[PDB]
Amino acid sequence: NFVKQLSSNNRKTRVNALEALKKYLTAKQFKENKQIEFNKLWKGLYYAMWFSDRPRPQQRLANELGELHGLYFDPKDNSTADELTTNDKAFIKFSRGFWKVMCFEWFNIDRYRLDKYLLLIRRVLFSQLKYLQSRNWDKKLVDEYIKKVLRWLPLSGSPKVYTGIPIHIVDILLDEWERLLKKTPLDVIIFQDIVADYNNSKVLREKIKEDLFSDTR
RNA sequence: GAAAUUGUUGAAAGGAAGGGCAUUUGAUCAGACAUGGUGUUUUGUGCCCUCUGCUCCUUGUGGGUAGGGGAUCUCGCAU
Repeated sequence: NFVKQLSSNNRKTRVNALEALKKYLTAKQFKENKQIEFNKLWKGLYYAMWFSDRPRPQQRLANELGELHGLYFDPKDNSTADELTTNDKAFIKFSRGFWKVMCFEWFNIDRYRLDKYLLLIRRVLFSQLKYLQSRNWDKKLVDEYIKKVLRWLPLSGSPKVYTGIPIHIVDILLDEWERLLKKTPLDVIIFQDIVADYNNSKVLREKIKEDLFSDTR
């Protein structure tokens, strides 16, 4: 499968895998299928990133991995009041697979490789909320993304997902949102529900209360 | 080829010797092929300046290795 080359031990094969994936992913009609394939592809990309542990090259890989989201269904269509039919639903599957892979393989990350994955998730989050429609502003797209993201990372009611990822999201949300350059659907602040949801991780509640709600924005 | 034991040379000490605390005297043993470091001034070199090349991975804030031209040169070395 395609994941075999992405997880190969040879740099040439790994880079060729991403080069071919750049088109295999823009082959949307082929990729408009079950989410399991997207999950497997993101698992392979996880190993591909794991195989690089050099500061500058890992940033080079991370930026392209984040830009892969924009490459998926580039907003050249300019969907004037059109729903997620065959365009945004497929990208939602890729986003869900990314988060599933990241959550499942969180503890497997070693101490030194943790920064690589933090940078990768930061880049992916930057590409997200940048590509829903041509830009952030979209009612239905935001609602679907929120419902397909609120239930996985920031749920805070299921201990299956480690609270470290919510902590990083809290720490980077405002830092990355301002990178988009004044009004936005930022309904996204989820955090109030987490605070109101009693029995949730007290550490996460304290972190969101301190770092997030204390900002003037 | 060690003790118990025995004979010689030398030192010491003399109805006993043996051990502990502190020290003098006598004899005797160790006691750096350490010979540096710093900033300045001549001169010759290279991994130094410039031109022209080859070679390994992967790809990388690299490594290895050549042929022409000088003392802008203390970047290092030797004076």
